[PDB]
Amino acid sequence: HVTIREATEGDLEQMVHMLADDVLGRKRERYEKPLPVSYVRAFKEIKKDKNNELIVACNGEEIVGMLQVTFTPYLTYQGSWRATIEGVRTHSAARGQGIGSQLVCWAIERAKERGCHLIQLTTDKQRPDALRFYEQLGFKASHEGLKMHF
Amino acid sequence: HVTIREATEGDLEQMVHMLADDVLGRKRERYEKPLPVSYVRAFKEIKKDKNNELIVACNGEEIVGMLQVTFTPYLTYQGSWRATIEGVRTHSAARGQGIGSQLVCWAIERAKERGCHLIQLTTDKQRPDALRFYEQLGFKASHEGLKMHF
Repeated sequence: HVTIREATEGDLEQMVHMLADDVLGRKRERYEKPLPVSYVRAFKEIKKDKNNELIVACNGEEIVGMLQVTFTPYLTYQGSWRATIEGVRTHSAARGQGIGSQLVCWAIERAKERGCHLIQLTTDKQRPDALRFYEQLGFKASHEGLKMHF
Repeated sequence: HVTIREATEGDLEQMVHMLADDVLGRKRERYEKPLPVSYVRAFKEIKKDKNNELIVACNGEEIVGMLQVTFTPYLTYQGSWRATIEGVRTHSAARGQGIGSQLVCWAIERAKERGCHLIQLTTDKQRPDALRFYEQLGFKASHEGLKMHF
């Protein structure tokens, strides 16, 4: 049983820790106290944009899941807005408890509320169970997720 | 010989026609005169948002290529901004002239200018030559592109 809501500054420390604890994020993130200002600057930018949100699943004050969702207009699909979900993470000590599913389902309803006609995301091919998780929700792996790091 | 620039309202008609002529897009679009209101509304919302850009490749006033690119802040990658390219299209009568490559390279430089640390996009697996096209530009098919249409 979890409470799902938009994140606030008070959740930042736990969110960064979750990101750094990820099998893949561990190689890209930097968790430390005090928190790196780069995360703070990003949080502020996200906060001021109403169409860019950080969502957390909570067990009281304990953050057990997170994701970012962005609502954007496009000309395609007859000018349809799309919701893109990014970095869905579940607490490493809470796997298999349906937290990820609740968080994504919540985000999907949020997207419908915003008038989006489709929801999308890219999942790393190195995560064996991710594809299955999303297909179970009704997502289709119709596209190749291409990335280029500078 | 094409010039690249941000699209304006006057390019909308040709942009929608290009989308409606796409091998896959034809099924989801509706090109008509006057254009369905949703396209016009979408273009205005995009044009207004400085972090959401519609780019066109031009041969005079004639649109021969197009793409949309969005610059977004994320918590991941230590608060890194990312550029997401969506819907790179080239005129059917201007294929194999390096227009797509020019558009994408233009977007890549734009992302760097914006302070993005990564550029990404999803291409339909039904476009057999799209994967090679992007891999040759430096993109890696590291993720599965998942979609859900409502």
